[PDB]
Amino acid sequence: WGSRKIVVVGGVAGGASVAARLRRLSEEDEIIMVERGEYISFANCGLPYYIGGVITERQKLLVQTVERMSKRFNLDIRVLSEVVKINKEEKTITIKNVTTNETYNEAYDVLILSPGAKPIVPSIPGIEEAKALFTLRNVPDTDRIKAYIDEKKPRHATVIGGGFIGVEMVENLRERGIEVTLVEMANQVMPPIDYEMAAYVHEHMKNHDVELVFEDGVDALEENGAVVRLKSGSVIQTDMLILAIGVQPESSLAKGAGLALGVRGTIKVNEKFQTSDPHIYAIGDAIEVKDFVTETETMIPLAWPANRQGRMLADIIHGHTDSLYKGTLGTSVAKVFDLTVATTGLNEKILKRLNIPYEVVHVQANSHAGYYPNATPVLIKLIFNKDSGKIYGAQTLGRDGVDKRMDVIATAIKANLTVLDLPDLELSYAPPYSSAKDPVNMVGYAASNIVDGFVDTVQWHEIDRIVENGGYLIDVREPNELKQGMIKGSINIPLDELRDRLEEVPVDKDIYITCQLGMRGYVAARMLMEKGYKVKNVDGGFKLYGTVLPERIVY
Amino acid sequence: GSRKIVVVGGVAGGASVAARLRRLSEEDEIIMVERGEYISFANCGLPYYIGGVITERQKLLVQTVERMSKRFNLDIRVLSEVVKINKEEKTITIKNVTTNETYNEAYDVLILSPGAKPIVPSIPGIEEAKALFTLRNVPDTDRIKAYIDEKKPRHATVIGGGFIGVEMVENLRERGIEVTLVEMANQVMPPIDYEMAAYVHEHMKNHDVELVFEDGVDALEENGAVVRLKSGSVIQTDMLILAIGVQPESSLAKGAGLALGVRGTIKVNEKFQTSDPHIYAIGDAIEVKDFVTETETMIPLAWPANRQGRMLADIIHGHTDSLYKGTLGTSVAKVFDLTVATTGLNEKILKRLNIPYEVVHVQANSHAGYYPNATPVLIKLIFNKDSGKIYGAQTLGRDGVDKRMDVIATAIKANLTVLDLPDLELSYAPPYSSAKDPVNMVGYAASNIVDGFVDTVQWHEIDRIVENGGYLIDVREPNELKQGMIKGSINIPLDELRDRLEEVPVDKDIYITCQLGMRGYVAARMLMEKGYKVKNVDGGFKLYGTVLPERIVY
Ligand SMILES: Cc1cc2nc3c(=O)[nH]c(=O)nc-3n(C[C@H](O)[C@H](O)[C@H](O)COP(=O)(O)OP(=O)(O)OC[C@H]3O[C@@H](n4cnc5c(N)ncnc54)[C@H](O)[C@@H]3O)c2cc1C
Ligand SMILES: Cc1cc2nc3c(=O)[nH]c(=O)nc-3n(C[C@H](O)[C@H](O)[C@H](O)COP(=O)(O)OP(=O)(O)OC[C@H]3O[C@@H](n4cnc5c(N)ncnc54)[C@H](O)[C@@H]3O)c2cc1C
Ligand SMILES: CC(C)(COP(=O)(O)OP(=O)(O)OC[C@H]1O[C@@H](n2cnc3c(N)ncnc32)[C@H](O)[C@@H]1OP(=O)(O)O)[C@@H](O)C(=O)NCCC(=O)NCCS
Ligand SMILES: CC(C)(COP(=O)(O)OP(=O)(O)OC[C@H]1O[C@@H](n2cnc3c(N)ncnc32)[C@H](O)[C@@H]1OP(=O)(O)O)[C@@H](O)C(=O)NCCC(=O)NCCS
Ligand SMILES: Nc1ncnc2c1ncn2[C@@H]1O[C@H](COP(=O)(O)OP(=O)(O)O)[C@@H](O)[C@H]1O
Repeated sequence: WGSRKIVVVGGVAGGASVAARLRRLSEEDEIIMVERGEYISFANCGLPYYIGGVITERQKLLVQTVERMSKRFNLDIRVLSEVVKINKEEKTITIKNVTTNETYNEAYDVLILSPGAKPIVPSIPGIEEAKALFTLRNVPDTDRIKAYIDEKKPRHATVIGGGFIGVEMVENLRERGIEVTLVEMANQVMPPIDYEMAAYVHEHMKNHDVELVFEDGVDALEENGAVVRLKSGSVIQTDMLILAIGVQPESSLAKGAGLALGVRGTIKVNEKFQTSDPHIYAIGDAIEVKDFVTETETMIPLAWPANRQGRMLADIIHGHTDSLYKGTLGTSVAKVFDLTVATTGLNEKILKRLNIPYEVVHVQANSHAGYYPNATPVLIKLIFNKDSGKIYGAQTLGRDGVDKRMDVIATAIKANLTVLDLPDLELSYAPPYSSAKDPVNMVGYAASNIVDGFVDTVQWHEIDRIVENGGYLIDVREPNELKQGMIKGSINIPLDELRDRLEEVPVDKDIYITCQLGMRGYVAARMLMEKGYKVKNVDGGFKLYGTVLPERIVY
Repeated sequence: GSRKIVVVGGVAGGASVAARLRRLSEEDEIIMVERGEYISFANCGLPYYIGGVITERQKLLVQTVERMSKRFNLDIRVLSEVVKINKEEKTITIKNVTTNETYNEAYDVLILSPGAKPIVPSIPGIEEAKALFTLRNVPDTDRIKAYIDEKKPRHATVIGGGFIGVEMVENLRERGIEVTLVEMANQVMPPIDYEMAAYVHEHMKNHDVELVFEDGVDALEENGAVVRLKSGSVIQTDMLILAIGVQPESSLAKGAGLALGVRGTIKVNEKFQTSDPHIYAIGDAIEVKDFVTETETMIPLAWPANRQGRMLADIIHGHTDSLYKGTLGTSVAKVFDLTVATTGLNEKILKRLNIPYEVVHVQANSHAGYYPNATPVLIKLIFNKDSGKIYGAQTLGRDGVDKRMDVIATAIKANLTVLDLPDLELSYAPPYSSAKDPVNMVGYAASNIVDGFVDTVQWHEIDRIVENGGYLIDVREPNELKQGMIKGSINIPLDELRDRLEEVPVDKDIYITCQLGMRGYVAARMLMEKGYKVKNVDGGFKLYGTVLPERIVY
């Protein structure tokens, strides 16, 4: 191969990963990495934890130092340097040294854009006057927020936006002993998960004394940001504000060079990360990707994709194209106090938006064998095609073993496995780690029973209307479990008595079954179907129902 | 229509097949026959009950006879031993364990899940060894715990260092009992390789276990209290645990003239049918094909037994038959503060089969190192250099090990290659992983070998190479030289190496080591691009020093 001059814009997830592999592929290339901030390869993801005091050493946030990385990979690394213009027909970029104010042109053979995404700053009246309002992207942002806490001693904080980052900021502020109110315009935290799953998360957040405000936004900031006026008319008195309402692609360099843009102003790229200009590539948060599951054009700002893209791009530049980017699955995970919450693929809200017919199952299973100490429930929601078994997505929550289960399912999806394959994943079993049938196997069996037609089901959001319309709902729990509550219109026939009490089951009504988790309701469903009854099981049983619709519980 | 299905064995395979059969058909008469007092007990929990970790004896009983028989309308017969299959009459002979009285029971379909039994060696004086125990069932467990309570043993000898022997070592140790493990092989845990075992040994020694390798018991003297070893060494002991493996419980099948397989297993086809069309068999008792090479073997594990039972129920009364694609052999054990996991084949088996392979050892953190309490996860991946076919993997460390093994075991069953592992999009936030997971990382390392970006040598090769003209460069920072080096090493720190190229001889084969292998790989890339013939020492000094600590040079 012939040596070229390769210029990388942005020195973090995408830029650093491509630069390092590029060097490993060639000792002769000139490789220049231009970064407007002071630091390269900092741990963006660690920022909230440094604020919370969980990460105690600021220096641990520096994954690579400029000195170390330039020497190791013979990189010309230029921090405090802003690319202000791309000149594509000239094949140069214009760079401003932020320290010295000198500007100059840098010629390139290949230009790689990884400039990321910037926080969305809303036009709220009084936002300019808001003294203690912060966004979180970089190290200076982090220093500033931490300095304010340490020096001004806020007693209450308001977080605007309940995405994965707003939520992590909620936790870390609580960790500092700051009282927290979270304001969300949606009816749930964490857009990636569905409403009934968020119901569990809300419970855990409120149990750690977080005030949750839903279906409300900031209408105005008054008193220099000390008074937050909500759209509804309610008021929050606060000592500081964290804005976490999402991100927008840093595509202004592309727009300025007349490069094609994708959805939501992302930089548009082809299969090889090439922009509309043959010599300019782009990766990371700023680019348009296809989602793995539907191959729909989207924007998914995550670290694994940025790193994977940068890594693959280096190979592609060197003509190693046997493997091209397959799209982004959207596997994500967050710590929420004592809970782990994970997601992959698509949720119900997106699939409805795309007019894609699906089914769901919710299966709660222990992190490991119940007979071994400290087992804890893991809840898996699996979304799939009733006909093909194609997995559209999954969501998981629980105190332990959640990341493991998400990773296996995410692995299965990318390997083009269907729900019918999940029960056949031979996973690691010993008492401290799993059960002879893992939670993943278990959710696979439940989904397979729907695919195979062994069970017909209704959802938590369907059951009440079904009962109003004349559905006969049999609760198969033991009588003592009913003290936890019940679904309105339930008639109690304990599962273990059911086979003896069939005469009590009407053959002139459509039968619906619930238990606590769905498992015993399924067994009852199987029995009744084999006896020639038309029957459906309430997916997730009462435990799920009561979490998402607590106000409808009958005692 | 209706069938009479008789299930022999009421635990993992037997209870699994029985419950699904009922869910499929309300019409069938299902009889489950078990020689012991309990069904569905937690066999796997037994060592932790002995260790006082599982405090409730009652937790060891997963479902009672009465509750399960009611729930699934099962005729469940405990303390009933099937003594004979009468395959011409389609009957079995059952003996009441309490009274020795027998009766016959006809079947339409017969399902054998009788499990496996401990291997008892012929040791002189074993019949006099009052404190010698094997571990299989609840009564065994009660006897062991009773012995400990009544005699307060100061010291215990575990014979056999497999997954079960090691668990017993742990649980006895944590009771304050001194433990000596006696092993015929040069390592504990046959499923893992020697250099990976080195990590387990060190950890066990750190928990004050005495490890005895390449040895065996020649004699038990003074009623088992004196252990005479083949080496000449003598162990004084207060109790012995024999854990030298299990053999299939295939006597019923053998007695009925059914085909047998390797190690006396019950031979079955892809649908678990024996050589008799109305007799099926699942669990530890059966021959399976290993998933990776489709070689006939025996892998006595609970996931397979549970899976086989559900599948067999479907074959009989479910929809489209799924066929068993064999056992991968995914396993995991707790070893004090360590998790040790394996899947597929190890080097010892691959070498025995003369299958060409490469290996990589990649140590990476359980999660991002900038977040608190990250701990190393060592992954060994074994693969084909040409195809990238995964032959097997082993992993160990304090946390995040079960997760990495499960991902890899998923990939293998999904027929992914090492080249696909880097593209697995896993869950990343600081507490859970890194932007490139350990699994991605081991994938990248293996892919570089497959694609020819690096050539490597092993811990067991480097000394000989150095003896025979190899030029070995240690590219660690000088500070990292604290625990020593490989003999003949010349230190040129990676970050200085590009500037000190003149110091690298151009007419010699160059070998590179770092601490974990990553920086040696970077050095190797650099030198290859500069025209040198170079190989990286896989696993670096940390692996080498762990497996060959007596060869470490200061
Ligand atoms: C608080 C926080 C927590 C997060 N947590 C997680 C998590 O747990 N898991 C996860 O997967 N993802 C997480 N992310 C997202 C993750 O950080 C991003 O997906 C990833 O960093 C994107 O990589 P990138 O290279 O596109 O952009 P970045 O990493 O943002 O790097 C882009 C760089 O380019 C520079 N730049 C931009 N324009 C110019 C210019 N004109 N000239 C010079 N330089 C320029 C910027 O200064 C920036 O440093 C988190 C993000 C934040 C903000
Ligand atoms: C101490 C211990 C720990 C273990 N830990 C693990 C672990 O952590 N992970 C793992 O994957 N595996 C583990 N195993 C192995 C696991 O228990 C087996 O793989 C699994 O139980 C096999 O299921 P099976 O149905 O074939 O046999 P079993 O579960 O053993 O059931 C066989 C039953 O059949 C009965 N039987 C036999 N013959 C007759 C007859 N003629 N008439 C009536 N009944 C009969 C036996 O009494 C026995 O109860 C462990 C085993 C032991 C002993
Ligand atoms: C660290 C960073 C610069 C990447 O640089 P890198 O040199 O690729 O470092 P990595 O640790 O990713 O190294 C992986 C390489 O080492 C190899 N490797 C790792 N361990 C190995 C071992 N034990 N033996 C041999 N090779 C090993 C891999 O095969 C891979 O090589 P390849 O890419 O040539 O195939 C970049 O990921 C970064 O800046 N990260 C922090 C920023 C970020 O991700 N932010 C988002 C929010 S957290
Ligand atoms: C437990 C045992 C009796 C099997 O009985 P089982 O009724 O199959 O119990 P499981 O929990 O395995 O099965 C759960 C069933 O409910 C379904 N299910 C579970 N949760 C559900 C939910 N929330 N909603 C709907 N269905 C659910 C599963 O799909 C499965 O049904 P299917 O097989 O018809 O698809 C048996 O495996 C056993 O004896 N185990 C312990 C012994 C052992 O494994 N020993 C080895 C050493 S530990
Ligand atoms: N005579 C013997 N003395 C000591 N150890 C032995 C002897 N025979 C076999 N072993 C060892 O016992 C271990 C048994 O491992 P494994 O097959 O897992 O048994 P189990 O399933 O009972 O744990 C192996 O490591 C094997 O090398």
